[PDB]
Amino acid sequence: AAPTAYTPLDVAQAYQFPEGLDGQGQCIAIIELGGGYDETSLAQYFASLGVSAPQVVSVSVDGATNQPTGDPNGPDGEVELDIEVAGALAPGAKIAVYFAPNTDAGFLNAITTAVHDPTHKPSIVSISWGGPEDSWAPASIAAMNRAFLDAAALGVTVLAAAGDSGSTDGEQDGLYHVDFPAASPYVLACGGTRLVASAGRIERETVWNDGPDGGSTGGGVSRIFPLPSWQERANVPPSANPGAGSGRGVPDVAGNADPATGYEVVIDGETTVIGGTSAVAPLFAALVARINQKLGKPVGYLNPTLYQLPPEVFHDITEGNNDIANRARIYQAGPGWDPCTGLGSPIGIRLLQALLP
Amino acid sequence: AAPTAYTPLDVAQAYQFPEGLDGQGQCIAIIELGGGYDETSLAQYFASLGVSAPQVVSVSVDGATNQPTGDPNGPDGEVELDIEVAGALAPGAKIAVYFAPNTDAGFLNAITTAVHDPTHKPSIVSISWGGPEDSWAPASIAAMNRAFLDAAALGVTVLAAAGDSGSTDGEQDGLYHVDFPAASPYVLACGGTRLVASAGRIERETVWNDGPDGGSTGGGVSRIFPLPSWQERANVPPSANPGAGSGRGVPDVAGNADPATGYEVVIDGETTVIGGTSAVAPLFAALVARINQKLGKPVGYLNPTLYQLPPEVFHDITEGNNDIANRARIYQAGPGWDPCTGLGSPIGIRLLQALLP
Ligand SMILES: [Ca+2]
Ligand SMILES: [Ca+2]
Repeated sequence: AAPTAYTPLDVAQAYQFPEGLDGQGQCIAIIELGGGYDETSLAQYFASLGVSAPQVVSVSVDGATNQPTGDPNGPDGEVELDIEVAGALAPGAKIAVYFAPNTDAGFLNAITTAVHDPTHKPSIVSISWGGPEDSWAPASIAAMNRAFLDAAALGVTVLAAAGDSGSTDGEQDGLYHVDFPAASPYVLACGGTRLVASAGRIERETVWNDGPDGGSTGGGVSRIFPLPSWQERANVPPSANPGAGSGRGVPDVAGNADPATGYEVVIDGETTVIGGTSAVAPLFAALVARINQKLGKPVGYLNPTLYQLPPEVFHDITEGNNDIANRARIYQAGPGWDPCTGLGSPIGIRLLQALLP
Repeated sequence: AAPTAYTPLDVAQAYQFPEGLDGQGQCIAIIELGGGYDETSLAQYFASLGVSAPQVVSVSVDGATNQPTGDPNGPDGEVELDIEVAGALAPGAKIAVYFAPNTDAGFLNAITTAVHDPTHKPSIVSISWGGPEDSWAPASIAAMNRAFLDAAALGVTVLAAAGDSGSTDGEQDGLYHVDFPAASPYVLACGGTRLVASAGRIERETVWNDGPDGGSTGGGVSRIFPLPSWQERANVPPSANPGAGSGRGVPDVAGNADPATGYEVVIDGETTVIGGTSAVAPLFAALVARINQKLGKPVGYLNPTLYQLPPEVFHDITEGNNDIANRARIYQAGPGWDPCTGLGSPIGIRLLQALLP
């Protein structure tokens, strides 16, 4: 019950990230709609972990720029968490941070700008911003989903945090909701767990659920995207919302997100702990950068492949639920894919081995 | 009964430290967060014991310096005890004393400065400062623990006193607590005993427990660090705190710490007796310096090896408990590893014999 924290290297070790690979030759794009980062925090942090610091550059979209507010509890926490987690684990990769206005067009423009960027040429895009899929204008959902389909066609992996307010995703309208962009079938949706691990083993990994006050992983069944062909054997349940419905199941994978077993980071000069699914997209972006480095070619769109890989590639989470609204336990983890943690946490070395011919 | 005192050489003889070795060629780093030493007490002391005085140098971390307050009952007692015990027993070693501000960053920076020091190049770091593991900010525990993981990877042994306020570690919150850094699985946690010995034999060795007013050795079960793989056969009991979880057992080894059978030292020119687990980390740091001298390479991280060594390498403490809060005898010593004294007191020559191929 005592709160703990890990450096990103400890979590990568627990998930058996492949050794001897650092993302050299890869560029990870990170999307930001507010805040900024300062070089002092990044340099202190990377030095503290003993890793050669990755090059980090900012890209302005629609007039937005890298502008830290200086408040460790503000958006700088998101920006610096993203860079510190991805950068500490794929320090050989180049990191390009795209800043855009916090509008639907700005979010879309940041994604399309990164995906098609001929200067930075990212092979991976990490996204830790989002909102309930049914709170978005339908036109915006369509445009962003098409941008993600385009990234898949181009061989660019797009990862997105699944949410921090459980199965209701922050809405109090008597229904369950999944977050977008995680709900897009073209995005690798990243859920969250409470991880108890040491260098040699995972002692326990359960659904992240700290109640209404502490947050919980997003997850559920989309009301907008049909169940994908490649997800039809995952046993995604019907939606818990009356009238139910078959839909794309969220998330696809999951990793440590509980702030109570969180990430030690340096935000605006302050050493602290941050969690949330915001950390999981950059964590797995670094894993993908390592895998791409070894393969010599980008894995791009991974979802169809992940769902047909052998079970041994994942650590199945089976205990917990992501309900923070009521006592119904919607949804619950269980054997195999579930709407709290998807396929579970990847075992890095096994995922790499499964992707090599 | 009657209070006694030993010179450090008498304790080393009781524990059969290997003869003919003095740590020549080694450097022992000693971390300090306050106080200071004066050459007069040190020169007087080493000369008085007939050992060639080791070179002792101070290193300033974050602007902190060697600043004795002159009060023999103040922090100078800690600084001078550490140097006098380690230096008297490994006089051939060079001693580097790192002074840092008494803050979480200062403690961390002293440790990383010493571990990575290209000028002093210590192979051993002795720490006699600490606090309840759950009283520390989780981010600081994570940073500190990773610094100790780094030291293990680099072949640097890190030893820490387990505490002087029994199984509750100075807290009055109805819970039992272990001290950090001793709780880190990467640190050799040093507990305390009451030793009745002469040059040729140990007549009695029991858990150090002089009640609330006299102090008692720290020890117990971590609420933060899982039970290490190498410690799973030690029979660490479930924690006495509610939930009765499994966790890293403290301490790993133990040595004389009872002030009533304490160490005769000279603090700020005053010849006196000082005990506590503060003395045990420097005592065993000197043992490790002698062993490193003989092996020709540093033993570095010792914990995994210690727990699989033959039982004859240790003197098993089986009598006593470290409870100074109530009558429950939590925790209690017994055959084999226990949460008061760990594997017991090392038998120097046997430990050295076991480490040579
Ligand atoms: Ca599952
Ligand atoms: Ca024992």
